[PDB]
Amino acid sequence: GPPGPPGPPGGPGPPGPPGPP
Amino acid sequence: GPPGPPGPPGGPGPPGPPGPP
Amino acid sequence: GPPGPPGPPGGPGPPGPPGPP
Repeated sequence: GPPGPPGPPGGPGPPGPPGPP
Repeated sequence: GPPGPPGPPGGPGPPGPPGPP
Repeated sequence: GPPGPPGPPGGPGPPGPPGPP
């Protein structure tokens, strides 16, 4: 048969890095 | 035949931005 | 049929922690 529909989106990425001083 | 299953879940997004100074 | 395409990447991650004093 034909392929299914796309999977769902992933979750958010990792937290960003600490800010500078 | 019927459609296949939905695709697998997507992966994570990119890392977030830096924190505030 | 076969599985659908993988889902898309998630959105950007959250901001990082505040920087040091």
